[PDB]
Amino acid sequence: LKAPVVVLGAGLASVSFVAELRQAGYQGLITVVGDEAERPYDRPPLSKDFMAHGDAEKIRLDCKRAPEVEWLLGVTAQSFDPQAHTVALSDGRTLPYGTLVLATGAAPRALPTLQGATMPVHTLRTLEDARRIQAGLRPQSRLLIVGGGVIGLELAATARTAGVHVSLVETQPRLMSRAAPATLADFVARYHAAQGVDLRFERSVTGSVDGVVLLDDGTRIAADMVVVGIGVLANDALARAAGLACDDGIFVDAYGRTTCPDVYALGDVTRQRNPLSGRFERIETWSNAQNQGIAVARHLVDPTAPGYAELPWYWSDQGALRIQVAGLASGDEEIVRGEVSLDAPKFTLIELQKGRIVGATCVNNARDFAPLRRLLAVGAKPDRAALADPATDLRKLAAAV
Amino acid sequence: LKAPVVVLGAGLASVSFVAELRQAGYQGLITVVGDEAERPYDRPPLSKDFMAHGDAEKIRLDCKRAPEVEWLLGVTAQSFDPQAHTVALSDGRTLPYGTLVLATGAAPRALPTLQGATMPVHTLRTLEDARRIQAGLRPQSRLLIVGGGVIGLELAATARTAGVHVSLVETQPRLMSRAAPATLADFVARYHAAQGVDLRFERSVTGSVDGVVLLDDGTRIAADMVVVGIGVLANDALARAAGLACDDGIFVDAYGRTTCPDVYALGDVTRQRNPLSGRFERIETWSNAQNQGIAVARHLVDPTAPGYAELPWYWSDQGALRIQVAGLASGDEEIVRGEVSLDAPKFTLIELQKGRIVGATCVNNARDFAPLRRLLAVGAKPDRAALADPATDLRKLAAAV
Ligand SMILES: Cc1cc2nc3c(=O)[nH]c(=O)nc-3n(C[C@H](O)[C@H](O)[C@H](O)COP(=O)(O)OP(=O)(O)OC[C@H]3O[C@@H](n4cnc5c(N)ncnc54)[C@H](O)[C@@H]3O)c2cc1C
Ligand SMILES: Cc1cc2nc3c(=O)[nH]c(=O)nc-3n(C[C@H](O)[C@H](O)[C@H](O)COP(=O)(O)OP(=O)(O)OC[C@H]3O[C@@H](n4cnc5c(N)ncnc54)[C@H](O)[C@@H]3O)c2cc1C
Repeated sequence: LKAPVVVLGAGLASVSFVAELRQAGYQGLITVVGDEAERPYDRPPLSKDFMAHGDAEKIRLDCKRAPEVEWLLGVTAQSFDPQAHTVALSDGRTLPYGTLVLATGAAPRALPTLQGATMPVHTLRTLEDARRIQAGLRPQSRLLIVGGGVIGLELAATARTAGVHVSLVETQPRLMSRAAPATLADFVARYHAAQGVDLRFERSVTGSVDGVVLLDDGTRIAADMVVVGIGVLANDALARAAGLACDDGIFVDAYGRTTCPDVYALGDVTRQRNPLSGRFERIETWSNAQNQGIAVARHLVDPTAPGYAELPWYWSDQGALRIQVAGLASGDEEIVRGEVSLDAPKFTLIELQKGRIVGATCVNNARDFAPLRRLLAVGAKPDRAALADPATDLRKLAAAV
Repeated sequence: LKAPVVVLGAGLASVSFVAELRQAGYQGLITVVGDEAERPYDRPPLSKDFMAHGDAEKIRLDCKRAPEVEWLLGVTAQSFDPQAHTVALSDGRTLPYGTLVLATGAAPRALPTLQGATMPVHTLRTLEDARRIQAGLRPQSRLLIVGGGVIGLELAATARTAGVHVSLVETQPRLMSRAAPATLADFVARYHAAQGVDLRFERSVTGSVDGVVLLDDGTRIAADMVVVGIGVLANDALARAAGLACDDGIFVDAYGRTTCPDVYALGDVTRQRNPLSGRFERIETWSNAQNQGIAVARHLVDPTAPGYAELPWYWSDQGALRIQVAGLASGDEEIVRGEVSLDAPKFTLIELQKGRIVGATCVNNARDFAPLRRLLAVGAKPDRAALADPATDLRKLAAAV
């Protein structure tokens, strides 16, 4: 930890990192460069309460645990020279650094087939995006969502509540193909279908002509607006240009170190080890952005602290469904607690591999999720009969370990 | 480049690296730790002339361009402490380092289904392996090879020349699935089949009982010996334990830097950017081991030197077939020069992507390979008609650029 600290990006990962630096006891200079001209804010409300209600002052990140930080908002870092230890800014200034931290996140993938479209086509990542989409979410208007990931599905629910007609096109045979158990994805499709979402599986966009979207089965979908949510790509251009190892994401170890000395990276921009799978992965979760930012800061200030070690997990709020998912989507066995039903949805899934818990899902069952994450963290091997039995208290089981 | 230099592993990558350090002008200490108790040697002859003729003194690497190096042969590096800058050795000694270089290569993957086998099962990576296999390559004996990669196929040819009966089992529908054009792989299968190799495609080993190998189609193969060649796994255990980013291979940038300061890696142990695909890959080629070792050394001594930038390529000598392959296995177009025929095999393949050469293959046409690699390196876009036309001289075409 060499002063001064410069952080590129002013999202959740950055805010979490800088607050932890200060809390851990680092009092040297911190400067954060943020390309969006916005008070740092949280993104999940953009598909939900902000989309529905439009108050950005409800979604700002709390920066008060990060005192004495200069936030350069509306400024783009254009390059860094890792030999000179400088960052070149879009406003013509240069920042010196002792330690450089890349927290630049990821940007929505565009749809190459809609590149020359004339009808409104948006992605949903920023406050600017959300405002632009909202301005067109008229009751009885027709929205097409491309991509059946959590963001698209969150938007689908919000749009339906607002009285917007929703069609959704997914290239895969299922929704949430990235990190959701099949049982969950199947149920989620049944739910959205029941709420009026027109789901198209195993279809891809091939183009558009004058307010109509074209599919690879040779059919058409009319829409007033398309929102594209087919995933993100790491914002790793500065790292690539400066000679760091990256591949749609900057490779980091558990300390957040890149291949370039004095340069760290954290959050959505990173490709990191998933301890459960043992493989490198770009983890895109809110929990990772916060916790990885915190762990990297803690170890920078206190080198005796352990590296980042958390197992991945996320939530997704989709209308009546409060979904929580931890760990791996599958193992050699899935245990189901409760009925899987559209009538008052409430259930839990537990994924086991050789007797060990490797993943869990809770739908409208937050109470069970925390204990399951604890059991997951220690690689617990509980009695499978007990895991299935509705009389079992999971909090009691997690406490017994 | 901080002295002293310690290199772990004494294979081709290591030898190439240390020779380049000396040639580039570094005269500080160099110590190489090599777990095999063997004068450093080259591996390709192990499937060919060494297997056939058995003289290890024909296959030693020339270390004379690496004067004043202490080679600790028959010694295993057990751990390194990247804070203390020390390496712990199996003989009880500790080495200090200014710069640590991990050149530990990769080890054959074992077949989990043959783990408890009673019949002879070998892999082919080391001189010890090759000697052990040779001692059983009796004329008219029955060899089963698992895996249709270049090493297995090289061994298949050598065994057939020696009068050994050869069966080969491949899980994929084709041979050389890793980095060979389909046209090449198809031809290679026809060739080996014509030489008496019993090829089994889309079959996997499920086990063995008393000198018989069992397959997943529910059938049996009797063999006097099994040689397993289903790929390798990076020898990255020391890196993993020391906190470096790795995923079946140590992630490095074009300077050979790992995520740990003062620790570099090169050769088969590394996962690195393939500039053609733009993706990270563990490149397993002889050319990579040598050239990446050389490039990393050059840049350590002269930081103004460029990073490693070579495009991947390999050869494979399979009986009558002298195969050379560069770049990507496919593009949007393949051009074929010559007839593809078992009668005096001689042909060239050129892979193009949007008019640009992205790959080439030569079979018994070494003359054409060097020019094609030059055209590949610059991303040349030659006339497709000219590329097809047998009157075209490729050396003249590469010279014109
Ligand atoms: C609509 C939406 C809904 C979501 N809902 C959920 C959910 O239900 N569950 C869940 O787990 N996650 C949710 N996510 C939250 C998401 O997980 C977090 O926003 C993300 O993980 C935070 O990561 P980050 O801070 O690394 O990146 P970011 O939030 O992307 O921040 C990086 C910042 O750096 C900026 N930047 C990039 N390059 C430069 C440069 N060169 N110079 C200066 N600045 C630069 C970017 O523009 C950006 O502002 C949702 C996200 C969106 C967009
Ligand atoms: C049978 C065979 C045939 C081949 N034919 C071809 C071919 O036709 N075309 C082609 O391109 N390539 C061929 N290859 C050559 C291959 O490409 C090279 O041998 C390889 O790329 C060299 O890489 P390396 O030096 O990084 O690793 P290695 O050669 O594996 O050397 C690493 C050395 O480090 C040692 N080591 C590992 N851990 C430790 C430790 N902790 N302490 C001390 N030492 C350690 C290993 O035991 C090993 O001796 C063939 C290889 C084999 C085995």
